[PDB]
Amino acid sequence: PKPILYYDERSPPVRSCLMLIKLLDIDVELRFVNLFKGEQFQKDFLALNPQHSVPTLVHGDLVLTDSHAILIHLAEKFDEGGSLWPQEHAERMKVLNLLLFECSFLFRRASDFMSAIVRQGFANVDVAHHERKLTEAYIIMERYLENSDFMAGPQLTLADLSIVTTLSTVNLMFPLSQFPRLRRWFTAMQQLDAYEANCSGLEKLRQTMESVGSFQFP
Amino acid sequence: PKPILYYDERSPPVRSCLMLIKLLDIDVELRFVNLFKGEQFQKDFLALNPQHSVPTLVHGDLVLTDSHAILIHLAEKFDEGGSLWPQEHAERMKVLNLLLFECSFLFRRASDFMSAIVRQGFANVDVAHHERKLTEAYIIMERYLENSDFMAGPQLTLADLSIVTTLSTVNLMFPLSQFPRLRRWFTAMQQLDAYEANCSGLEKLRQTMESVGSFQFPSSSAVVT
Repeated sequence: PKPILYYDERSPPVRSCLMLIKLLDIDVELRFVNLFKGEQFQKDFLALNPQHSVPTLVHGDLVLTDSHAILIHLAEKFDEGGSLWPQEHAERMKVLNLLLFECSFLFRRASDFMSAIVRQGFANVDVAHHERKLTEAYIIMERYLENSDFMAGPQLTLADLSIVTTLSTVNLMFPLSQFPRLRRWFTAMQQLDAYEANCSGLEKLRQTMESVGSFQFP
Repeated sequence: PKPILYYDERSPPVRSCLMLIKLLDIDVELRFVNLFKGEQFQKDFLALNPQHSVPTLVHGDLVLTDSHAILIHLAEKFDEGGSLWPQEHAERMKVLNLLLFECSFLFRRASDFMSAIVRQGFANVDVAHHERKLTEAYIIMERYLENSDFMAGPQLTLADLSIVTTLSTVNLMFPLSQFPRLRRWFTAMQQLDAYEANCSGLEKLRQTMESVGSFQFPSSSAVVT
């Protein structure tokens, strides 16, 4: 059976998988789960994924509930011998390391910020606090780009697909003008054919956040 | 060359790597970084790992800055063909899925809770809020263990090593009375010879948190075997 992707394109990790699917021409069945209507708490989805999160991939009997596992799985199954998920161990571990940075550092802080807006309202969020936390992530990625054109080396990898969607989401609020390597990389990422898979969900998140948060991004 | 592990044993992710090293009898050079004294912000360590986090592994030219990558790299180099990081693709993806659960959900919430204690003092923390968010992680792990004997399947894997350390950390505060599968699984993990590598740093984290947070964990919560 072809893979089934439960998704809401406002989620940046969803968009990372949509970019990989477009990049590799994967035939996938999309199933929309509206996160802002709480559809991730519907009994059948909770039974499928008790973490009530998207993306969720069902591929045969395999149920994956984290975008980084989905990216790796789809690359191994549909891009064997490719460069997005390098076959050499040291290069593959460097891509793994940056995928985990995205999960544990960049996305955690992006989620902390966006969730604060939803819960407290934009007017009541400590914006300076989150600006510092996310600017630190900008600084780290700027250092990661010192020796290489991409996040994990000289070529595009799953690490770039995972990072770019969250960064574009944080970039809604905090510009990249003070980070030259990072701004050039982000501009280069926007030139990919596959980057088109990010545009629609980013704009939907922009307008959903502005309405729910009762504000407007700069 | 031999792997270098920058560590603070109070970190649950550090203890996860310490358990794998003991389970596999890997010779590693331990280099201590005191998280509570702020040695992770020293110039030399920041240059090596700008995320200023432990565990950090240096193995030859490879520098890993996340425990889950470290567990996978060590399993592939010292448990080739083993069952901790299984060779069959579907089983391996299941282990990876649970490692990312630990990173994105259990550890995220456990760190939110401990961080608040350190920053505000226990008496100013909204403990009920964190009790809810961590009980939800308990429920999810209980669900995983209803369908399988270990976290990712019928055998011990890297997912159990990653999860048990943060679980033991959360369980300093929140009891497991209502979670029989989690209790049975935790009890089994504590019988493992490798679990000795978790014991010491758990206790030191208990002592440090009580001091910095100006409180005491309820002694009745922690599961002891």
